[PDB]
Amino acid sequence: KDLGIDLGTANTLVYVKGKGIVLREPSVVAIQRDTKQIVAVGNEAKNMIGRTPGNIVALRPMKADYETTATMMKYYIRKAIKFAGKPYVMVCVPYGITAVEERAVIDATRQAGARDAYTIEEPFAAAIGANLPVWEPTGSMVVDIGGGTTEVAVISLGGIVTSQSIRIAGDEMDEAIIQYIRKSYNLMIGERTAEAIKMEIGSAGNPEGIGNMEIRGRDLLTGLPKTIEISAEEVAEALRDTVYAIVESVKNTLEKTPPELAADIMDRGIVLTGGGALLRNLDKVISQETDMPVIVAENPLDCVAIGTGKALDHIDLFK
Ligand SMILES: Nc1ncnc2c1ncn2[C@@H]1O[C@H](COP(=O)(O)OP(=O)(O)OP(=O)(O)O)[C@@H](O)[C@H]1O
Repeated sequence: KDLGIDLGTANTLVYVKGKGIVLREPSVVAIQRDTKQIVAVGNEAKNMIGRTPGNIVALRPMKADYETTATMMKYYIRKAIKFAGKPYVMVCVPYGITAVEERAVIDATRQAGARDAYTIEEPFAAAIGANLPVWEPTGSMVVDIGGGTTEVAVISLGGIVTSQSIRIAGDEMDEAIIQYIRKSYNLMIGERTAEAIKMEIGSAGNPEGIGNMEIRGRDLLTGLPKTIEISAEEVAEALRDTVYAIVESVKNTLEKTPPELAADIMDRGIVLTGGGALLRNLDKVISQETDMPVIVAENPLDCVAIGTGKALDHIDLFK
């Protein structure tokens, strides 16, 4: 029974042909500090972390190493198959991926127990998962904003016409908030607080009425913890350059798009997928700066994984 696997920078999802998303686990491993060997993956790692056995540290590999990939894929595949035979595995990969890296991904999935492994670029999977008409001779456009990358693509006739990837996404919005608070308040906050600010009062623009938030961090003069209040308006300033860079990759992908496909997209709209697509008003801001309709996909966190699974029905194209 064939599997689609989305090993995301923070979240891993496994799709099983005929069952849907059957596995939702963090992209994390636990490694024994001294032996440097992986001893748990995903939920087994997170729970081992909560048992606290010492001599063990958690890592986020997808934030790269062939054996880590193989070990993680072996866990997720074995965990997902609740067994009819060695599976055929569709592996979602970032659009940037090079040939040597793509073959390293296939070989490690084979090592993990796949009969054979195929890859699908993330924007293509997201477009399939967002129900864009990717097989028709008309233009479609998806912007997938994850934790590590923003991937923009124009799809037509079952393939990517043009596509761009930038390393400016969810994690970079967090960093922009950290850096803004550092410069403005001489206060250093951690990544957990930055993430919460982004989710609770973050916006791409027009932050009126979103509200304010009390946050805590380290005063950089005294080194002592300090509490301040930050506003939606400030957070939107903090995120301005990140948002501008996403807008610019959408524009730059359009400028590389043939004219008729560009016309189809202006008519049907751009679809935003991924967790970063939930930044408040990002759809409106991309719409305003490009003069195009922009909508956030239904089920934006699962589009990629569902698209990876639906690609199993078209295994011939990826073989
Ligand atoms: N409400 C929200 N507002 C803004 N960002 C959010 C929200 N919810 C989640 N995110 C962001 O979504 C990102 C993770 O999204 P997603 O699960 O699609 O990524 P991923 O698949 O793990 O990563 P990648 O696609 O880069 O491999 C994180 O940066 C997270 O902060």
